[PDB]
Amino acid sequence: QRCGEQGSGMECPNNLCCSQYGYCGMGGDYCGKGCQNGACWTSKRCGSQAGGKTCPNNHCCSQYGHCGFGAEYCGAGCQGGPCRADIKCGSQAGGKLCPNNLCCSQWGYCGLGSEFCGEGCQNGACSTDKPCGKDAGGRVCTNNYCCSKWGSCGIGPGYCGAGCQSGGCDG
Amino acid sequence: QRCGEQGSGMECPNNLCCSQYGYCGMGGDYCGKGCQNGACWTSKRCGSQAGGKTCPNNHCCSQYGHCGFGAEYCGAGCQGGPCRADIKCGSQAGGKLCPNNLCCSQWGYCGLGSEFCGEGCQNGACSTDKPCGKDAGGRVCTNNYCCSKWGSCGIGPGYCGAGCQSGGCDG
Repeated sequence: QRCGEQGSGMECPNNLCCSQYGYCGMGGDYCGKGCQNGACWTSKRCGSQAGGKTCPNNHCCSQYGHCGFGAEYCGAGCQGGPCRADIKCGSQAGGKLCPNNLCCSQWGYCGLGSEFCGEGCQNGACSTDKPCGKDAGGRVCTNNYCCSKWGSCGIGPGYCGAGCQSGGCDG
Repeated sequence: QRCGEQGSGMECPNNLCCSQYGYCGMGGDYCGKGCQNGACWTSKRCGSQAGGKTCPNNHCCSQYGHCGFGAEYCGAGCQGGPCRADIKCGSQAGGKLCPNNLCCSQWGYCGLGSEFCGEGCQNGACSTDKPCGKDAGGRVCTNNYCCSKWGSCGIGPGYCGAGCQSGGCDG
């Protein structure tokens, strides 16, 4: 129930700001100076201007490299987040991965829901529990997700811990 | 560190799924059954179909009342989240409030960033910090935000507790 660095990357609900001390609220003491995520008064930098840093809380990254929502951010020139333009991925886009663990459809576009994560999903958080490892032809997961001992892809201690076969295995 | 019920509605970074037990990760153990938020494999219900409920993690709510991203969610029929169509608010939309604490610009659209939260911001997370309470004509905050004893609007103990003049106080 702590956010930001104090809460392991955790984000507040409904865009509430995470203060510099790692708590959630709204007002000058949270969204003001040292705001870590949420609706920070000084918008976070992103995109090419911030070395490819993503926006927290699924915010759109404008082309000036600033995080937010609305036409200025999600519209023309949007570099990441729920951009109003469709975002290509997968074989159709040279094996590109969707950002923010979004699922790449079979048709080559980024989204979340059964239409993207279901049948034919190419990468990201696909619902298809595709088996990996020594039991499944040696195949490794997408998105450097850990292939667990029992041959399923994921992230977390169960996948990346003891018996992790490939992926972002803990060392 | 904990997410969901266990971390008071807290959300995981990069659409990781909050498992039924309050931990963040990816894979059937987090995204499957009991997933509280994030890229859940069975998408949350939202909108008119689900009692006016919003999507976690700023996901769009489709016309059919399910949460996600991509054209089918954020495009036509979107009833919530960062829809591709501009959402109206303020004196133009009969004093409506933007969803998920977004700022209603003075031009009557919902967004986040200086264009929306700066001068003219009507409601939501405005950076302007207009004083409220006894000090400030008796002006009350927008969004049932707590007006603190020092005449600032916000959400959290310093705002909503002792000497909270108006808004969702605790006293």
